[PDB]
Amino acid sequence: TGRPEWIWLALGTALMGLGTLYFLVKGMGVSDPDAKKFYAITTLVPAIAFTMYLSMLLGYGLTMVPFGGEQNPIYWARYADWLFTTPLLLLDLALLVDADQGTILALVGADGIMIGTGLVGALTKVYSYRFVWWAISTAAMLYILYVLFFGFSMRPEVASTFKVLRNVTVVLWSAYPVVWLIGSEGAGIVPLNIETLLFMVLDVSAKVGFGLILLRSRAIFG
Amino acid sequence: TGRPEWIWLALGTALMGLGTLYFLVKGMGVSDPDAKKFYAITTLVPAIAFTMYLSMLLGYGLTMVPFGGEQNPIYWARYADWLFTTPLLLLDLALLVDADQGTILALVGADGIMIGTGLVGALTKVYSYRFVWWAISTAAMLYILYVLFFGFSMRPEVASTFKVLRNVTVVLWSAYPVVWLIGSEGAGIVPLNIETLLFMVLDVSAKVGFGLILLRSRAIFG
Amino acid sequence: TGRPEWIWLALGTALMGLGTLYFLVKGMGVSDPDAKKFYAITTLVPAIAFTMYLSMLLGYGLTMVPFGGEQNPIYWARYADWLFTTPLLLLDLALLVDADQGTILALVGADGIMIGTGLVGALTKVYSYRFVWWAISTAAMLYILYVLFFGFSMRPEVASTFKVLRNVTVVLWSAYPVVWLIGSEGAGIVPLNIETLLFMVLDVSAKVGFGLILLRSRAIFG
Ligand SMILES: *C/C=C(C)/C=C/C=C(C)/C=C/C1=C(C)CCCC1(C)C
Ligand SMILES: *C/C=C(C)/C=C/C=C(C)/C=C/C1=C(C)CCCC1(C)C
Ligand SMILES: *C/C=C(C)/C=C/C=C(C)/C=C/C1=C(C)CCCC1(C)C
Repeated sequence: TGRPEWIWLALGTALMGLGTLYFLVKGMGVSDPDAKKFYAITTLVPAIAFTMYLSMLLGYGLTMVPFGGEQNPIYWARYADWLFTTPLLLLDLALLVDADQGTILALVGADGIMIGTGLVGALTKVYSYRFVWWAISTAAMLYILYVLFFGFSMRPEVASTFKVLRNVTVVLWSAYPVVWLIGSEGAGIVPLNIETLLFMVLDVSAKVGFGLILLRSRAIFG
Repeated sequence: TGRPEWIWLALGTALMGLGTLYFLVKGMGVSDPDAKKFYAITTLVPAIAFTMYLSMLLGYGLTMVPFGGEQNPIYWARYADWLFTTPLLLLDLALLVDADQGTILALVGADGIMIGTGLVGALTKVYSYRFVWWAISTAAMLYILYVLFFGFSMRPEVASTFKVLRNVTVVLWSAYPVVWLIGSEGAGIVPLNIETLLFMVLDVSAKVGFGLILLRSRAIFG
Repeated sequence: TGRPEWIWLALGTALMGLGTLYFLVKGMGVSDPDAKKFYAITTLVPAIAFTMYLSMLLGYGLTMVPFGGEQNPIYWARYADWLFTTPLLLLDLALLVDADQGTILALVGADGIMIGTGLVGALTKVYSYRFVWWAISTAAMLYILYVLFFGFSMRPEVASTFKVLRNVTVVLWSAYPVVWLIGSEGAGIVPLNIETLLFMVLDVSAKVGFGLILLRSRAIFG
């Protein structure tokens, strides 16, 4: 299409589609109820991302937001994705370590706040206020990372896989607020097409990369 | 009103209203926690459907979608209904057979995908792409039906009621993609008023019919 | 700002912000998984309310709804708040008394209905029909209050705290339909700025007041 970022939306669509079918095939067989849990969560994440990448690709998940006196192309479908996929990702971590329900409700709700205030910031028409919402969302993100490091003595295999995915998570998720801040939603330093490339690489790694690590682990079986 | 389909929206409103009050009365009494579960789920389904039928009846759940160069009347409130009532229906089936949580999360999330891509398809302004979303949604539907048949040795009474509702479910839910495809959201072969009649008959059967079968069964008690 | 109600939106923002940080600090320490549950729920409630008060304050959570041939300023962000915070409040009550899951699903779903039909009523452009949605929502509210009084012999300490919060809940929640009815969403008897003051006082009491009562109780510990 006439949108230079179309290629990264097409590649993301394809890669999420392929990871979904890979994980669906892979989880064929599985009878351990525990493993079943991780397969369901982990397959749903890129299936949802597939649909929202495709909706961006076809033009549906894009809207024009006037701010700084200009019509800014905002991809809102990313927040409908993340709204569901980022808690699912947290549930995978949480189940690995047998978290208490209170800690899981803390994580999912901080996550909701993170994404929803990101969305409000994305659609806010007063430029300066966009970054107030960014800050609040970032603070929710930092709470989540805090809990992942300080909020949890288990089978060695659980701990090891949990520690790797936790590290993957902090590194990748921490990049999203930066991208947003310097990209088209924020200061407009980085053009939309490079931004969309950046988010494609992060999303595939955080979903399909993460899930390959998890689902090859015997940490997921009782 | 000046909408010929108004009569089927009024009858659906009434029938869902009546089934809700019937099931509410009926579940009066119930102390078995298990039965309580099925009554809550099963009463909520047509109560939600009541509200969305009424919102269509009064004009609120209808929007104009330009496509094939025309203003197409799309009832979006059906997807707000289904978004909640179709997972609830799946939960009823799932609890009957004591499904593993992983299988329940698979079903609810495939269902979310089904309805949400149905909604995107319903509101898409590029005619051809409407049917890409239809296909993806249908494939989610076929996954759900697959799991209901191949994803689950229990008390004979559970199995029997489970098998009847499962059959009811596959037959009725399978008709929805057809109706959408030949009706006003899709190829426009069947006029909106007949379409609305068709969806009224399916919805009442899938909700109030289904629930009468379930809630008369002693399969719902421990 | 040029909106007279701005001061009560600023004070509500501040008070919800402060209660969130108070409860977050307070729950620092807590290891009892049960207590952890109540802290998560109870801290999330005013954190969510903080974000929606701030979105009203900045103008984002406000839209113009034409009815009775006039552009009525409707704060829709209250329903995005309540959609999540009112079930959370019910979950706090429900967990205190060890409710059956069927009763919890009844409460959360009646609550969803309550808020969602409130939202539909708030955005309905046919004046008379606004109050049909009000009535349906009120009837959901009365079901919830009914269940809180007649739907539940435990540790004396649980019962006592449960009875106080239950009383707090019925009194405060019952005022909301009245405010809506006489205020800008309804009959327009009470100006928007006084209405916004009223909702600020109720919300802070129902969230931050309620939570102070709960989280000082040893009813929350196993
Ligand atoms: C599947 C995609 C994932 C794991 C995406 C994660 C997204 C975030 C961690 C987003 C964070 C943001 C903030 C902390 C600040 C404001 C903007 C956001 C929403 C991009
Ligand atoms: C209470 C109403 C029920 C049980 C409705 C079920 C609706 C479906 C099974 C819808 C399926 C659709 C597709 C598979 C394709 C695209 C359009 C839909 C959403 C009508
Ligand atoms: C945190 C805020 C709380 C506890 C707010 C509760 C709101 C209600 C109980 C709202 C009830 C309403 C009706 C019963 C009728 C129509 C309008 C509503 C949504 C204001």
